Amino acid sequence: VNSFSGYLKLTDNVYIKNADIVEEAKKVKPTVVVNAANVYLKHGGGVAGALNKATNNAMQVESDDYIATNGPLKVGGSCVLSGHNLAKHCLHVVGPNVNKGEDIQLLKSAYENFNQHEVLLAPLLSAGIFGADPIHSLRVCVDTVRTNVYLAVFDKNLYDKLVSSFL
Ligand SMILES: O=C(O)[C@]1(F)CN(c2ncnc3[nH]c4cc(F)ccc4c23)C[C@H]1C1CC1
Repeated sequence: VNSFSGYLKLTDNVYIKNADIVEEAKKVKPTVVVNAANVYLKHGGGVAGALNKATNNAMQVESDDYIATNGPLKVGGSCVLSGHNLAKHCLHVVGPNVNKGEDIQLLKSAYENFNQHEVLLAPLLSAGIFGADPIHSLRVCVDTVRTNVYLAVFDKNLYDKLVSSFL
């Protein structure tokens, strides 16, 4: 039993809710919140900009030190950093950005990072400003992630399309 509330169950291990991931994280304080990161951990907009703003820019300060030490992530890769006031940990995962011409097949590799964590609160990778089809992203999620994932979808219209079209 866990503290996630109001989710629709899609499969044995995947759950979905129309929610603001920032508000959901502040209420649940999950062990892991997933950020929709880029390789530079520059959290300017989308999910990343919202999560960072909610940390009063502490996420960005920590991220800049991480990059200065380690260099950029790989597309499809991840790193674990602090969850600040939102979660114990933040798993920064880089899905391909279609608006940068990155290979959509890397979306599966991105979701494989979730399997290193028993339970996660997450957005749909590569959705939103990353330019992928969220229906495709949900399919890859369900077919790749084996651990327990609670997906927060900000847009109510999109949440209903995702549910209604789910096979
Ligand atoms: O970055 C994008 O465009 C997204 F679509 C946004 N979306 C979200 N998902 C769940 N909660 C969200 N709260 C927010 C608050 C904001 F001010 C802006 C975006 C969100 C948001 C996932 C993200 C996709 C991986 C690309």
